[PDB]
Amino acid sequence: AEALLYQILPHSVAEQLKRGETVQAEAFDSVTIYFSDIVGFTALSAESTPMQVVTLLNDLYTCFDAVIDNFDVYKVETIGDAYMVVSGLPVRNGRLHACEVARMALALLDAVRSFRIRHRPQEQLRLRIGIHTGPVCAGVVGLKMPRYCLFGDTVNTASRMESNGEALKIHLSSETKAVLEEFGGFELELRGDVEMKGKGKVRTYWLLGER
Amino acid sequence: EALLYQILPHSVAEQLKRGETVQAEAFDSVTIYFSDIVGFTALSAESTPMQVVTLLNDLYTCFDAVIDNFDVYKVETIGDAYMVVSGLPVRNGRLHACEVARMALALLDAVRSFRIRHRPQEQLRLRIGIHTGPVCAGVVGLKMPRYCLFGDTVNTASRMESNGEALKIHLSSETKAVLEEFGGFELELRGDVEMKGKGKVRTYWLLGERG
Ligand SMILES: Nc1nc2c(ncn2[C@@H]2O[C@H](COP(=O)(O)CP(=O)(O)OP(=O)(O)O)[C@@H](O)[C@H]2O)c(=O)[nH]1
Ligand SMILES: Nc1nc2c(ncn2[C@@H]2O[C@H](COP(=O)(O)CP(=O)(O)OP(=O)(O)O)[C@@H](O)[C@H]2O)c(=O)[nH]1
Ligand SMILES: [Mg+2]
Ligand SMILES: [Mg+2]
Repeated sequence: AEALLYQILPHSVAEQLKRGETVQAEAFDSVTIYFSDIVGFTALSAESTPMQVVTLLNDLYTCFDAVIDNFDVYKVETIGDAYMVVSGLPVRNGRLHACEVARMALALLDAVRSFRIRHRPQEQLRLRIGIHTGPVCAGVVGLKMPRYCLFGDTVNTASRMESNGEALKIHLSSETKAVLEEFGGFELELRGDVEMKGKGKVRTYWLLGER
Repeated sequence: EALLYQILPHSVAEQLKRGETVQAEAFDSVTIYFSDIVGFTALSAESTPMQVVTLLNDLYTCFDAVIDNFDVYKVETIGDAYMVVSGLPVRNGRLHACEVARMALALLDAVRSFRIRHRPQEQLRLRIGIHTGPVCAGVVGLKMPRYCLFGDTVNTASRMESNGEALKIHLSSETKAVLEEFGGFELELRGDVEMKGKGKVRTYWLLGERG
């Protein structure tokens, strides 16, 4: 009964609500947001019967949920093909959110390379990944069906970083690059250009891998 | 028991509960409605987390009671965005446009008396766009099934809202024809706007129905 009402909230919040306690809206000084989008999906889904695209979405969801569940991240929403995954949000963990998300991005890049579309087998699916780090305020909205929600400008900065990114590449801002470099062991390359979405003096980086 | 399939439409939920299986379908005509709050990023950026969480709860409670009066289906709700379609699960002729237009007018009426708890002397500004066209639908997801839509009319229904105006209902030229063959709706031409997809195209405003 209650186990099917708290199927969207994180496990910590689900246990908090189950035992009767109240969950307050909170502010977090640093969380890491990851935004992913499949490029060229409205053209591949424009030349398929209604069953092929449904099956492709089912297969992609089942493939991604088996990799997202390997880490400490929490998947906020999944509409269409876009994915939004946040780390550090429900229970704080210091500065490990950047490392967990940057490892999950490489894992998801490796998982896509073996994904097979069953109505065009000799073809690979392209992906776009953008990561950002910043403070957000989060809380539970809804009463008929509860849902964890986030507010802050870092969400839209992460979405914009994903939008400006390239296919099959991981696009980091300069706020998360500092954290990753301080942790050490990652490979980051300066993009060599400054984006023109909301500013003109912002430097962005490509993530290439980890040692 | 009731909350087993609370996300899916009543028809699809009953079909799954009975025991049968559902198939992806192609719909010849479906009407989509997209709305959002203009200026919400600058209003949640000067309020404490409890204020904005309670505001979101109030807004959801206000809108979900106006929606239930009409024959429509609420697809998704993220942040302040709202997506509502009609004609989708059970075809009902050309009645989707009329129901969606009536719902849009009722939602515009109901947001004039909405009260923000932490600023009583201010009202929220809505932005609404409506489109009609062929879309496909299917139930995707395992262990968490959900209805979803594929097509290009979703993109244009969203673009109509993105190019719209606050406290005004924007219509394409595809739904104006349906509403003028219905008769009884006051439509005023906006002009040859420059849509982000094609370019020079005629769109309209909706001002009210004469009863
Ligand atoms: N639930 C929603 N689905 C949408 C929306 N806009 C588009 N779509 C649908 O989801 C899919 C994504 O389309 P996008 O708007 O992201 C356009 P496209 O995929 O060409 O962009 P890129 O993949 O970034 O090149 C596509 O099938 C659309 O029909 C929206 O606002 N909400
Ligand atoms: N949970 C989510 N919240 C989002 C998402 N995208 C945006 N947002 C939140 O909603 C806020 C609204 O930003 P939008 O991009 O919708 C722009 P706004 O609504 O302020 O309208 P204009 O400024 O008139 O374009 C945004 O800054 C975030 O706090 C998303 O994918 N998921
Ligand atoms: Mg896409
Ligand atoms: Mg908004």
